[PDB]
Amino acid sequence: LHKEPATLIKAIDGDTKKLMYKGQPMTFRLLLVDTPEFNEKYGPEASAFTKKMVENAKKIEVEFDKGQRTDKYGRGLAYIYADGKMVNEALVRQGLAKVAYVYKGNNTHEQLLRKAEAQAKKEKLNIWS
Ligand SMILES: Cc1cn([C@H]2C[C@H](OP(=O)(O)O)[C@@H](COP(=O)(O)O)O2)c(=O)[nH]c1=O
Ligand SMILES: [Ca+2]
Repeated sequence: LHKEPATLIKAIDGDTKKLMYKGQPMTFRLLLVDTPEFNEKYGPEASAFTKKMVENAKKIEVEFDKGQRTDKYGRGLAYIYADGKMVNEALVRQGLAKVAYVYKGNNTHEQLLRKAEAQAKKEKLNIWS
């Protein structure tokens, strides 16, 4: 896989944001995770964690996987990096997302993310508390 440039347009919630990619505005949905909706427990915390991570970053990058690049709602499906740290992994490691929506052939980082989830769970963090 490879990282490609993007810039933040606006934070939306724990697992979606609006980025400019190849010069076009798109909503991206993070691969292999599920944050709580804003109206659910830990939803505001997840939203704030993602927002801080992407707004504070000097460099946002998108990494598509091997399969589908857009979902049925037209959202980009990617791993999103902030100054080289993966947002997807960071949410999982903090107990603010569950590993989820693991579809065959867009699951390159599945094992990395499940390792993070195990650690968050051992620590009883947030969703696992
Ligand atoms: C993360 C992801 C979600 N989706 C679709 C599955 C779910 O369909 P349904 O809307 O029919 O439930 C939805 C969940 O996204 P959200 O968690 O953002 O709601 O997005 C994909 O198709 N591919 C993906 O990789
Ligand atoms: Ca969600």
